[PDB]
Formats: sequence, structure tokens, C-alpha cells
Amino acid sequence: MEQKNVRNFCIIAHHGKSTLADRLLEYTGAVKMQAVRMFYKAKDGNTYKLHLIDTPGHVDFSYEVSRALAACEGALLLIDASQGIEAQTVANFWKAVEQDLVIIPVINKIDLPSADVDRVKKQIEEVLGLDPEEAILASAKEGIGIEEILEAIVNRIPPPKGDPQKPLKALIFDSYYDPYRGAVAFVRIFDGEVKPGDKIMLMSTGKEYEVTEVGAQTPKMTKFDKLSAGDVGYIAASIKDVRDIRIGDTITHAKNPTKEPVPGFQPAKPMVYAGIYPAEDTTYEELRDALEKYAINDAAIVYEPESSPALGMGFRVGFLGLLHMEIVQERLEREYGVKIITTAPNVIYRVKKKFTDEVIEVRNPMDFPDNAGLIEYVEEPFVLVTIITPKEYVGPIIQLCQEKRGIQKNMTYLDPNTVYLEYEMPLSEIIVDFHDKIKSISRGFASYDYEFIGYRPSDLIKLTVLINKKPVDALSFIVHADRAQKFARRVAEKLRETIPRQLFEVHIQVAKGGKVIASERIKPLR
Repeated sequence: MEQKNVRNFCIIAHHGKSTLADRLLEYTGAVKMQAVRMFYKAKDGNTYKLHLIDTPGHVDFSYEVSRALAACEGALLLIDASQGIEAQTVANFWKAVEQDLVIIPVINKIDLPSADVDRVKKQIEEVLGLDPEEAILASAKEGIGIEEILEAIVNRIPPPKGDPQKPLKALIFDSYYDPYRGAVAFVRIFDGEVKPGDKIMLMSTGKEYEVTEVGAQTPKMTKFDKLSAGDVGYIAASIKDVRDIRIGDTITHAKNPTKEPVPGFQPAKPMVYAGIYPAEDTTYEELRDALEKYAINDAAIVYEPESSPALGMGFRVGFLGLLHMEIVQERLEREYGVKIITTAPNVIYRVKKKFTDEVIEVRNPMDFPDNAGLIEYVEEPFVLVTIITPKEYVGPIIQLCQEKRGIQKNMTYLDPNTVYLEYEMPLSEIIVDFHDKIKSISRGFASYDYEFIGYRPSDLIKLTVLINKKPVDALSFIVHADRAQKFARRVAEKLRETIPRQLFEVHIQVAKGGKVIASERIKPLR
């Protein structure tokens, strides 16, 4: 098995990604699935070593998607025959292009009555600028497209380039914690070779380890004698935790190190925070214990203890985004059976106060200065939002983005009935209810994606929530001055419905620097 007969690819799709991977394995052969090695004898008679790299889909894991892409030579771009191209589809397309990958468009679900292949092919040509003729048609239920897919991989994706004799240079594109093998890194070997007993080094840290095991999923985790230039597999080396083998980092040899690391390394970057407190019977200790265990399998999550006068003790947890938050929540409740209450999420604000030289990073609203007079300026993160929707919903969506302080930067037609929109919007407005709103007004037909584009100064203020003339720190939030009144009313009306009834009247107030701007009351229990 030579390196010229190796094919490194990944599947990119929101649109039946997992299914395809299964069909691919069954056809060839018959811990999360990753770095799968398959053997395939093509029509040309030769047998090929194929490596399938699993990639995440959501924008929250954008950096991780890019690192996985940088480990491949090609990608199967899955597009649903009915939906056609979506915002994620376009975003992922460009990231693949960005990593010089050969893109193989795969239109699946061709069987559905709603399917419209000709339309999708048209989009592939006009929007992606690819050859509609090179698109592959697939259908799980009918069982077609696999051989054609495998053949396209062999014939269209170039083999890996790298020298097995040069110093080791392996890119880490994923990882997980193994209770027996320790923290395991899923890697792509560009140069050199690695084998058990080797003394390796992590280039971003300079930390060294002794390899204990190497291999790949076949689909079971199988140990190999080594991994060489072009290979995709895993490496174990008595590594204490997944934060020591950060995605995007380069693994080389301690004594004979490669010249430069793979470019593009970036540490995990939390973007959305929320307070998490124990609920029902769950105690603080149990929540903390749960977070510690979970964290062992999540290299991106951060958290620290915090307290509220009403909620008690909890944690200010930082996530990569809303899905990541959702994933953590469900796993804490499911895996560890803990009951938790989560505050409204918030972004990281940068505040410049009068008597403090350095700008302060606020990840907890209650840490935002109470004294507005002391604030010289506040900046918040903005993102570029791309949206794809049927023409019928364009107006309602535009109005929505506009209400959320969005600035339109572009509008284009992806076909006579499909519109593409680009909007610069504050991330703070996006994490409130944008997702459910855009989905309801589009009947689930509109899609969107976004990219961080930097911080910008804004007229932001802190609002406090008082329950019975006395405030509750955990409910304080940051809002744009112009949206204050509206957010205040919404938050108040929400609490009037949220909290139950008591023997006494429950007065809810939302104050802006001392003055009340929203009031709501819950009459006595009766």
C-alpha cells in the first residue's frame, strides 16, 4: 500500500451525513466514529486505502470544521435534492475551498417526490461555480450512488503529499478522552512516521510524551504498528487531558522536530456565557461534580463558581455558542441526572471605565459596572450573517434582522425563487430568539450561518430586574439603549408567567440605572 493509493476525505452536510458514512463502510467492509480507514479496490483494479474524517456541522464548531478540512485532500458536499443549497452548505463550501479541497457534490434523497435535481444542479453551477455534470446522485432507501461516490473519491481526490522520511508533522483535528488510553488525538500525518515508544512533542506548548499506541477505526479502534505520511489515525501517549492535545496543534518528534507547525492553530474561544444553577433536588456539589466529569470530554468548555442572592451558588459557564450550550445542558441532565436552571445567555462585552487603563472583558452581566457614569465606552461582538430563503419570506426576514440591529450588506437571487442575504448583526441580538423567529416566519425553509467579524462600540446599558422592590443579580442583562424598553417589557412579561404564585403579590420591575421602565405584577395566591 503506497501513499499514492491513499485518499483522505470528509463529508460536509447539515443533509444525511451520518447515513452516508454508514453506507460507505458497509459497502467497503460488509468511541465516536472518527478517522475511519477503509480499503477499496476501484474499477481500475487497484486497491485504495480510504480515510474518512468526521466533521461537525454547526457554526459553533467552525474552527474544528476547518481543522478537519485541513486534514483532507477532498470533501463530499452533500446537498438535499428538495431543499437544495442552504446557508451552511455555502459556508462549508467556502471553507473547503479555503483549504484547497477537491469538492464532490452529492445530491441525495433523490427519491422524495419533492426532489428537484435539475434545480440543485443549477444552483451548484451558478452559486458554487462547479460542473453540474460532476454531481453524484444518491438515494439511501433505493440504495444508489455509493460505488459512484467511492469511484469519484479514487479518481477525483488527489493522494496525500508528504515525505515519510522528513521529520514527523501530524495535525490534530479531533480528540476524546479514553479512560484507559488517556487523552487520544485523532491526527493526519503530513510528514514522517510515528510509532509506540516514540518521544513526541506538541508544538504550541513544547510538552513531550512517549507514544503508547497508534492506529485507526476499522471501524473498531484498531492498533497499528505505525502511522506514516498520508495516514489518518489516532495517537495515545499517557496524555492527561484533552486540553494538552488541542485541535489544530501539531505533533512532531521531540528530538528531531519538524521545521514549522501546521499553520492555523487557535486555542478554544468561548463566545457565549450563561449562569448554571442547581434545580429541584440537585445540590451545588452534584452540579460541580457533573461539570468536572463532563469537562473531561470537552476541551472548549470553561466555568467558574458564581452566586446570586436568590438562586444561590452556581457556575458561570462559557460555551462556543448556543448549540454547544444545548449539548452541554442535555448531557448534564442525561448523563449525570442533574437538574439545572440556566440564565439567559450573554456575549463577552469589552468595557472601558474611567479610572482603569485596560479595557475589561465582561462575561457575566452582574460584573458589568453598575455606575453608568464611569463607563467611557462599551464594545460588543458583531458577526456577518448569511441567509438563504424562499423569495416569499424575504420581507419578514429583512424586517426581523432590522429589528435586531442588522445592517444589510448584500442581497442576491440564487434562482428565480431563492434569495441570499448578508447582514452584519450584533451577536447579542442573535442569541436571544433569532433562530426560532426566522424559522417560524419561514416555516423552517430559511437557513442561516454566521462568522465573527470583530468588536464595535455600541450604546449598551445594563438593566436590573427587581422582585419585590429588591433586585436579583442573576437576571441583570445588557441591552442596546434603543432596545431597552422593548427588552424590559418582554423580560417582565416573561417572569409574570414564569415564576409561580405566592401568598403575597409578586411585583416585578425592570430598572435602568435606578429608574423603573417596565412593571408587572402577580396577584396573591388566589
